[PDB]
Amino acid sequence: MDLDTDANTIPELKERAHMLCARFLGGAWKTVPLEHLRISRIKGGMSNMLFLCRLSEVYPPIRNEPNKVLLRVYFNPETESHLVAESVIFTLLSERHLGPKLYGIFSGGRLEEYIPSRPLSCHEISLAHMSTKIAKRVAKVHQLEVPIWKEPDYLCEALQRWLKQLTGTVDAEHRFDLPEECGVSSVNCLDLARELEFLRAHISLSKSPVTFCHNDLQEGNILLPKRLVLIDFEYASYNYRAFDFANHFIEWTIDYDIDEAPFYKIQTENFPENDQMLEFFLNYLREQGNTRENELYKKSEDLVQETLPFVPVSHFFWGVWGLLQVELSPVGFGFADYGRDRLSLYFKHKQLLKNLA
Amino acid sequence: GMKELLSTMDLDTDANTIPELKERAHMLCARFLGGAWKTVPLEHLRISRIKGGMSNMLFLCRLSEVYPPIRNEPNKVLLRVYFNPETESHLVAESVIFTLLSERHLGPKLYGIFSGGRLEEYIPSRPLSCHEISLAHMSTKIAKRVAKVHQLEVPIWKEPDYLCEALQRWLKQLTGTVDAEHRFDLPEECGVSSVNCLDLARELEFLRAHISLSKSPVTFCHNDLQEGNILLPKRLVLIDFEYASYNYRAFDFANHFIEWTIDYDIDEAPFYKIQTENFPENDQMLEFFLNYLREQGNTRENELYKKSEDLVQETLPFVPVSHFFWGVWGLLQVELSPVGFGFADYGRDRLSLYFKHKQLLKNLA
Ligand SMILES: [Ca+2]
Ligand SMILES: [Ca+2]
Repeated sequence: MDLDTDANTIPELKERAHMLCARFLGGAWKTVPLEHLRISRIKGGMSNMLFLCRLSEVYPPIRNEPNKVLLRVYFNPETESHLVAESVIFTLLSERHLGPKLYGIFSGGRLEEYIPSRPLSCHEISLAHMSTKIAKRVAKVHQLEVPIWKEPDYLCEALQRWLKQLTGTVDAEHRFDLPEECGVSSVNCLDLARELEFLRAHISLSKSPVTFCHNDLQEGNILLPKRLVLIDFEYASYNYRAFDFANHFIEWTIDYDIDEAPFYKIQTENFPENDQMLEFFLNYLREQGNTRENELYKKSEDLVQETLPFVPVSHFFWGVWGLLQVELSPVGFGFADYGRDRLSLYFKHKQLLKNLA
Repeated sequence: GMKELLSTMDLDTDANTIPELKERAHMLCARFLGGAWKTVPLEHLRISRIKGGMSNMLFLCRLSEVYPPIRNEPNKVLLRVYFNPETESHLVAESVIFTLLSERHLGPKLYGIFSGGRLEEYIPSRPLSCHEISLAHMSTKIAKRVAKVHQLEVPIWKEPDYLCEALQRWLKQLTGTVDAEHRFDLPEECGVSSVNCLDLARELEFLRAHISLSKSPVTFCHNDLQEGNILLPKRLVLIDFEYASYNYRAFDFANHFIEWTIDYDIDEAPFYKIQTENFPENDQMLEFFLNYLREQGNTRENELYKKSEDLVQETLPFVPVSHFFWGVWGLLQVELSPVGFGFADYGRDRLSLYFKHKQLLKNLA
């Protein structure tokens, strides 16, 4: 397939979708003829391929089943803990009406309610009025009590398995070249392992309070329904709240609406200014309601320092992720270049993490 | 690991005297509950074995009055350990189911799910006895709770593939655990003197081919409606949806009715007693359905009796289905469970009951 391929014209894809919908939704989805099942590719983040499935007006729902559903397909290797956590999270958000209704979870994907809306652009999340809203939404996510592992082991656990799998997809003599401008011209899997050990040893020294985190607060997951809503908690877990902040601030510099390969553009100069990170925290702390008005500013200042160490953490995380997606994802995205760019940014800001020592 | 440690324990063991058990429990509570559970000295962490069904070992973990909750964490939690081989589809279904029951306050609050078990709110109560579920006033209440479970809309696989999918996996593992020439002897009075895993493989295909012919409406089912999972809180509640899934509603009924005949409160080995004579009479199954159908609210009062009759016929074919299911389950538990139960005898007994009533299933053809 490709960016403009008509999903409906791919029989094998249509059948798999027909099967998934029938099995998880029942009712009209079970007997609807293939020609009366419409499938449309929907635009979304590089982590997944989205397909809007819908029943023609000729075969409307016969009960409480929806007439259209969103099929999300991912390419991240699944683990026991991940399957359990994701199921708990998705069901809880669904049950509390904090996200689209969940319809089903399967190996490598899920079916959920389709919400008419539009995501924010990279530029929009830098706008004061939007950033303010995001801050308040994030404050709420961080207050959620979710029945899953409470220690911030997610980052390292995920990376360790991803690196392990990566190490098994390339020859030992293989090396990934990086733009010298970062300080390191190339790295192999053994180096990545050593860097991961450094990351693990230092983030554990962080005093950033641990909370339930989204972990992928890029613009693509911040929607305006047709009031902002955060969705797709695919990477969600308990984690240092600083990671969610640092990761989000970094997203201000990564634009995904690029039509030319590698299909993304990084403008480090767009990273929020200190004052901008501070305004964000003022809104976040104010929303959580545990900080007196006369203490908000200094608490926000502290939050900024707490966040910086995780800037390189975010870069390493998605850097290794990007490199692994190369051999696993069918998404039309420059994963090879993306992983190398994020990794170079990791080395560029590695000292911010080292400072925790 | 945890399984190896539990196999060294018995019914007369004081959980508090097993340090490794306290350490594992301490880690789990710390990791899923946080707060005081993170720093409570082991001496102030109390653990008591709680009586439960043969599918799991239960331990009530509690913080002494010296180290009370510092936040919103509970002062006590129930640790449940299971010994069923896990699968991707099961890990997901169970997580969705437990989270959904918790969120809707239809069961004990969920605190966490790990490999081979989970942590959930402890409910002061007592379970029903085998004899009690045969009582009219109790049977009526159970019927009403089941009607509600069957009305639940759960975001998991809607087709009734659970029974065969689980059995296929269990049978496969059992096959890999026993000698190729190994045969399980069965009481001759059932019509079959013995079987090996190859035969069971054939039986499963037979079962699969016939149940798919049933017109029994498919609904979310508990699948293990034995007295041990029917509690009276200190109003009956149904808990432990460990085996829950969409399934022919008839399986839930048939399996429950069969439970009237199996008593687990037996002090001598194999630690259970079966009295087929205690199986509900036709009119008793009818009364159960009268209540169940009335509770669902989709049946006119003047059609209850007749619809109930249809439910009895719909249910009978699943009697041998339940027997086969738990029979194979029983045989596999022999090698996986540390629980003090005669699984070998249990598997053989249920299996013989399968062959004894196999015709009821064949009839669907
Ligand atoms: Ca971005
Ligand atoms: Ca029983």
